[PDB]
Amino acid sequence: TIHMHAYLHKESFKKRAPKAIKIIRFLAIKTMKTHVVKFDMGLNQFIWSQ
RNA sequence: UGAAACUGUCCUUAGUGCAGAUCUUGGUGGUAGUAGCAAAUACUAAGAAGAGGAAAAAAACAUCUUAGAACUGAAGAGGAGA
Repeated sequence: TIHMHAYLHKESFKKRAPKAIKIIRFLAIKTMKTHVVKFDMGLNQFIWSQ
């Protein structure tokens, strides 16, 4: 579970959802050690729901 | 180095000697990898094509399809004419 409010606190509004995708990609890199990270379609849609 | 013309002496002739003219024409520096590439709300994900996203995150990736999110808001960023 990613406490995204810690990363997107006081962030520019037009760069919240795009920066959410960047943060997740960094956590997958620091964990699975793989640079090739592919997002599911559902995960992208949830991030942009709001 | 260069590959087909040239030189010395005496007279004669002159469009005859350049550092300057904000000189003319052309070429080139420091400035300097500097000032900048900041109006028009905004893009993200998967796939295809392509030499062209690689990687010790090189954090960004043009085009097309689908999905999400959006803008012009109908005296329009629509459809048509002089």
